[PDB]
Amino acid sequence: ARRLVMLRHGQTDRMQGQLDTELSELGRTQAVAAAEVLGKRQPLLIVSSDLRRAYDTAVKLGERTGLVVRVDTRLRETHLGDWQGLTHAQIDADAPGARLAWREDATWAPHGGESRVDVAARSRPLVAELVASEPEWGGADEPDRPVVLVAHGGLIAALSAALLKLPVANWPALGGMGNASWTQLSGHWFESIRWRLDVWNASAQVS
Amino acid sequence: RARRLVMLRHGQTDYNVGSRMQGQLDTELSELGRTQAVAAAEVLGKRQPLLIVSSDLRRAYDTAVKLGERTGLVVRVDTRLRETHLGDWQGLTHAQIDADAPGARLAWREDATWAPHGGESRVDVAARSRPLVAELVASEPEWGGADEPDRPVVLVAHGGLIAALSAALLKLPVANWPALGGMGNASWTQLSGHWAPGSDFESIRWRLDVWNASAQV
Repeated sequence: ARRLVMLRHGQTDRMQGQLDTELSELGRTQAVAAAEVLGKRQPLLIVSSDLRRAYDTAVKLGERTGLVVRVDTRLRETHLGDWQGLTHAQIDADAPGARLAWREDATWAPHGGESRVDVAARSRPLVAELVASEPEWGGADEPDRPVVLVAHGGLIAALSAALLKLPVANWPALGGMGNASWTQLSGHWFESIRWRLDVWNASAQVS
Repeated sequence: RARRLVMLRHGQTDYNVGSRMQGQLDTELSELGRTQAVAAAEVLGKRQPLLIVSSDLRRAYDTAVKLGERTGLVVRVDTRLRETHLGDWQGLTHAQIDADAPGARLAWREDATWAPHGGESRVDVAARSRPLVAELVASEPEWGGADEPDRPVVLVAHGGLIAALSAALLKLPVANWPALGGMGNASWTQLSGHWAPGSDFESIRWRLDVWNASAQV
């Protein structure tokens, strides 16, 4: 069994998407806490979104583990198109039912943005590459050491649902990840690997 | 228009039952399992539960009692929260089962309609426990109500039950129920049910908020 951990950063300084928002100082200390916790699981590898709220969180885990943090733009949050930088009120004022529809339809995207299906399509190949290129992952010697992806709430829900092979209609069953939270899937005996959900949205600040 | 439903799995059980599949066998908590119950009571108690309903099997009930003691609530017991009955596999180890019925145990995990002889499938477990949730929706107007909408109902039960009931409420097709993994010792899960006022039980849209987080925090 290959363990795959996905970590969502803490507090930041209104739709963000791929805008490059910063962690607050609280968010920075939450990254430290998350590093202390996830560091005890001894990660095999760390891959991070290039967006600083994710990357700055990953760097603390890298410092705790002595691992490099590989960066990969395929882990970027959903691009939210015209919504980016807008408040809920502003979006609701142009389309009263849009945010609701979005939440309930994994194929729906804001104008100029990505749907959950798009985000899964672009991120899923990263996981396949890792299965192919990291024989230690779930290998005989240290089978429990997890690959850690440091990313975003939208990405994590989309990619998890895709790996679990849920039908598209059921992808909205996965709620939103909180601040400094983690999720874990395990892949059991790429295409023939069967993934199951071990943990969804547990706090990473505490163990 | 959101109701929170928390499901709690107990901690470690008695040393003397070893690795046998438990199912509806009435096994007891270990000493550690008892201190884990107290830790979980502290954590879940801060959520201000509205109601606590528990399986009658001692490992769940004794855990629920600690939460009731800490919150000032009395624990309701519902036999529909019992773990899957494992039929002829109850009391047996993995090695015994695999020796007798090679390939069965692993295939069982991947088929929520399959049941060991004399036992229940995950579908059976969901079918018997889903009505409890519907009865609670119907009889507890405070649940998701105006005064304190976020106070959760807490079901204290078992891993197989929590996976089956959760999958059923989320309306996953049975072919996809094996996507939910196992619950650990002293762990919790939360679903949120979202609905339009005046709508029936089936129209409630459930979302998975948390799966298998530590309840000792």
